[PDB]
Amino acid sequence: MRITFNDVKTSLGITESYDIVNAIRNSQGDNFKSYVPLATANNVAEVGAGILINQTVQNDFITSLVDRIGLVVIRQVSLNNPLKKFKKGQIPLGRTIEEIYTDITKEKQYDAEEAEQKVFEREMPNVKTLFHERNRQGFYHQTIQDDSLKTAFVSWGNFESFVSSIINAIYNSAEVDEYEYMKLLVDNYYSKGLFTTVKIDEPTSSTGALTEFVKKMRATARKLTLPQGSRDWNSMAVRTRSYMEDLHLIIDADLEAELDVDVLAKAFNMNRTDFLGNVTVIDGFASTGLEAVLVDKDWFMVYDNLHKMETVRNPRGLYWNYYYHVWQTLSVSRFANAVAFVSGDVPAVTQVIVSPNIAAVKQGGQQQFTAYVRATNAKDHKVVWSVEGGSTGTAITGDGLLSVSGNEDNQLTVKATVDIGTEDKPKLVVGEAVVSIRP
Amino acid sequence: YTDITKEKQYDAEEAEQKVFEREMPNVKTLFHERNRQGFYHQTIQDDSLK
Amino acid sequence: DEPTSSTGALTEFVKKMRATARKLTLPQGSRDWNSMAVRTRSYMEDLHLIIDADLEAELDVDVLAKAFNMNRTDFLGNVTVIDGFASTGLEAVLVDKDW
Amino acid sequence: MRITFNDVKTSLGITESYDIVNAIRNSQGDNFKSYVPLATANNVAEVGAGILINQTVQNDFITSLVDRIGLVVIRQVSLNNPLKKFKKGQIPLGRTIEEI
Repeated sequence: MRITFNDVKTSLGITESYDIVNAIRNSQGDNFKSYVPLATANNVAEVGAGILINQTVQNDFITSLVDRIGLVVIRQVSLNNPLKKFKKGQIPLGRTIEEIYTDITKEKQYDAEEAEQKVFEREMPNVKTLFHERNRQGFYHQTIQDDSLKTAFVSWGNFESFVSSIINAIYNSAEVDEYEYMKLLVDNYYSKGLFTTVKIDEPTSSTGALTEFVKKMRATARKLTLPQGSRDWNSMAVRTRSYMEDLHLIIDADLEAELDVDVLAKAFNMNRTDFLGNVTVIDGFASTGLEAVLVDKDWFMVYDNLHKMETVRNPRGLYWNYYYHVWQTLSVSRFANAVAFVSGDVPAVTQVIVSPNIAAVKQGGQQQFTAYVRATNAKDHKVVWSVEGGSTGTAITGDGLLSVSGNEDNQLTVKATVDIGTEDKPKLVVGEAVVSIRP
Repeated sequence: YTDITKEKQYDAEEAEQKVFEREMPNVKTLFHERNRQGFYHQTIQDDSLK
Repeated sequence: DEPTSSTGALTEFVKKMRATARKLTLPQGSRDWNSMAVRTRSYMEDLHLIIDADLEAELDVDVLAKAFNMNRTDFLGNVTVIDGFASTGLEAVLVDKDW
Repeated sequence: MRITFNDVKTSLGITESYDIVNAIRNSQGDNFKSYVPLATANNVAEVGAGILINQTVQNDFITSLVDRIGLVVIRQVSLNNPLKKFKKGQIPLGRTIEEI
């Protein structure tokens, strides 16, 4: 079989901003006057950018002879992912990971007249759980047809180098895809509205506020590690604590350069104006608003289940097949602190969290729910509660107390909604919880 | 130059009839050619320069 | 905007060059800086920057003789000084040694 | 200055006689019977007499690599005139010979 091409131009997919040969020819004392004395300028400009598809060229002196190629160079590259340090061990058996967290309780006023009748009363501890599963199962497939590949080389060294490059491409692809999956984790988390958003663009004073972003980042990092804890920085609304040595700040190259040229080059004793967490620089995020993300070491929940490679030879077709199987689980923990720095515009409310998300009540019982809205601004918004159970008799008050009718058997859905849009154009942010009924 | 490839998803049922299926690797090439040929010329009249 | 219009523009150009060099030298690689659209990465030792003389003379006087810890606001790669290019808008070119 | 050629066919200056490929295909027990079992007969028939004009060819497996040439042979010949014993000597001076 012969594969041949005809009528191929040197300027195949080139869009010209301007014609350099015409500019040189038509220059009159312009910046192109330096190239006027050059004699073989058109020939250099015609083929100086390289050729995509080559064709046989006859020799200049003798038209019968053809021109040969005198050099062959093989280009090699090796890639790694910089986020591999956030991975955990392996899971050889099982599929699901369970994570449990016990929160804090409230203080009760001291009383003896009341205590004399409720000694054996019980108070349910507050505890939440979430689950992680294996979700990545892929393989990389390539083929090597060495007998058909022999004709493209005249040197065994070049042939072997090309085969080795083909082999290395598989591992390069695996590393690149792993990095992209890890970045997709953060982008998905931001897209689902589970971060706490801090604006780093609006300043508090028009007096040369070129340090507003670094001041905000420093303050946020400082208040992330207050000893008494807080429940404003995690998507499960649990009072937790962070440590300074376990905080990782993933930022952008342009942000790093901006900080370095703006504050570090002009600050005396720059230790008072640097970042606080462990800094890792990447090539930006996918979402519009993200500029930097500050997370905890326990935020990542990435494990690898399988890594293997297997080959098979086709003797009728005279070739080799390589398969590289990778199985992994990629997830994040909602119990860990995570904040995202935004330099654009954001909605008034990002999410609403109902603290009891799973409940089981009897036909005459009651359940109390609490709601936490994540408002970017300082404006306070009210929640409204509803129940989509269906039976008549079950009702929820405005505070968040749900009572269940004595005759009812179906799964109840408790919703708390907040309105942030205008009239006739409503926009709603909803938190939800599920209630089962004991018989 | 040899580039990177794409990833497929695991499917044991579909793997029954394409164990010997082929997948072409991705490579690219370019070519460079001779393009500059010039000369410089100078004359000297030693007898008349004396 | 313009390398020599003002010191703010010069500092913005410095920031842009430093960010571009950092993006070029990243372990995961990229396919946004080569004309064949292939995943590849460069090295800081192999990166070369070509600058005119006026830009250097403005930089070292304006943003280097008044800056404490001046290594945080200087160029990153290897710097070569020439008399300038012929294109209308071309100011600086950052290339790899194998270019 | 780059001399190139386009759309050159392997059958350039060939005045074919009877289309051997069609003869083999329509061979109903004639002398061309022994060529029926041959599998890659068309591939050798199309280029078995050489090619006058060489054009770049991409290999079948990877369509980006180019097929090279692996052998160069230079032909030489020495010719002489057989009627050299019939020549006389040399005439360094003069122009004319007289015979009586």
